[PDB]
Amino acid sequence: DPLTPAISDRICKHMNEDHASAIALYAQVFGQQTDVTMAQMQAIDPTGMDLVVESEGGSKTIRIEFEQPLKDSEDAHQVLIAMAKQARSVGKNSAENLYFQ
Amino acid sequence: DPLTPAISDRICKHMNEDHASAIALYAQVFGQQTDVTMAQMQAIDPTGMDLVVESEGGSKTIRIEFEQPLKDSEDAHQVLIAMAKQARSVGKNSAENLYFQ
Amino acid sequence: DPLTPAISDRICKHMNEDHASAIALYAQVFGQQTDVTMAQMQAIDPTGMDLVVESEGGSKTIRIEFEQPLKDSEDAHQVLIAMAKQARSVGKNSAENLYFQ
Amino acid sequence: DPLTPAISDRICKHMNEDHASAIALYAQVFGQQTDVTMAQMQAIDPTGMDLVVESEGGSKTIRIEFEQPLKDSEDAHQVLIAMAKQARSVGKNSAENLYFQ
Ligand SMILES: [Zn+2]
Ligand SMILES: [Zn+2]
Ligand SMILES: [Zn+2]
Ligand SMILES: [Zn+2]
Repeated sequence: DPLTPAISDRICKHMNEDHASAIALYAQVFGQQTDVTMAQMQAIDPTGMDLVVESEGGSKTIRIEFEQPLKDSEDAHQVLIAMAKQARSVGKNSAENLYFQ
Repeated sequence: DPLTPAISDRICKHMNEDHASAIALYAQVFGQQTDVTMAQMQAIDPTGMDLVVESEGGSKTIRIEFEQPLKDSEDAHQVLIAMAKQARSVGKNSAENLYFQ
Repeated sequence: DPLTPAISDRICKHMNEDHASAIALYAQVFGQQTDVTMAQMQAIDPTGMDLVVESEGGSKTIRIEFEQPLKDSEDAHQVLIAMAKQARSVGKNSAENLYFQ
Repeated sequence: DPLTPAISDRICKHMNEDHASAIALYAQVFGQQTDVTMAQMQAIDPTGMDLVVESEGGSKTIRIEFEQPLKDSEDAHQVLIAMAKQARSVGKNSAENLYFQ
């Protein structure tokens, strides 16, 4: 059930390998990062995730706190996939809301 | 001043008697050990240290490898103290790097 | 002793967090990639290491085979640190031995 | 058909009879198990499959979570075969671009 640091290590590796676009998208939307070229997960725990975010001339580490705490490892992948969808939707709505002085 | 079995014993005794919180921190942070009941140094050598950890009634030996070989015995205490500061400081974000879903 | 998949993951995670510039360097010199923005270790085993390299173009996986197989897991770090030195020291002699046609 | 425990029983049974080398391959690659004697599927459900893995020493149960939940309208025999291919394929990407120190 609970999220051992070894399962965090495995979740992060899986997401870095097979969902690098979802992580850039987390960093862009929840991370409010701009000209994000790439992003990797470094840790996940029940309250949030550590992302390393590369811009066109440097890198930083950000934290994204979850609205809901992560109960069980067995859910983490379905929740991260749902956050990637939610992030798609919120990025779409924001990009639409451009006004000019 | 090469590190010997004798010196190792004494370093371990000192850290166990006087720096018990530091060893738990090592096990928790570097060793990724969760719900840890006891942690003690068993041995130290130039390249690393061996820890015995009780998590759930059961015990294992974990090894933490140093980023750098210890030059000599006289460096051990100052490296272990610094390593306890280093461990207290993993996770920590600039603040400007904290966001929310 | 034996380099396990679990230890591979730990070495790669360490190298990606503490030595990212070293891995970019491996991709550059050992991996003859010239355009390299960044690079992550994906796996390490006794005979070599697997890298994801990002060029402006995009991403690719490469493998670098060690000259001598890793004797064990505890040798990995000192071998990687030495390879980073090997790698930084390729543009050497030529520096003082410039001649003109 | 949707995955009832009676359906799991027949899928596992066939895999365990006709595809034991695939089940061992799941456990070695996906499951990161080494020195595996053999391995059996004990159960499969929309989100993953439970394997029993035996090593020289003893046995252990692992779970492998599917990228996509199974939709029943998609077969599983064919899906597990795809997973068998994808497992042999892991590493092959990187080992195609082999370099030497
Ligand atoms: Zn002291
Ligand atoms: Zn290091
Ligand atoms: Zn079949
Ligand atoms: Zn996935």
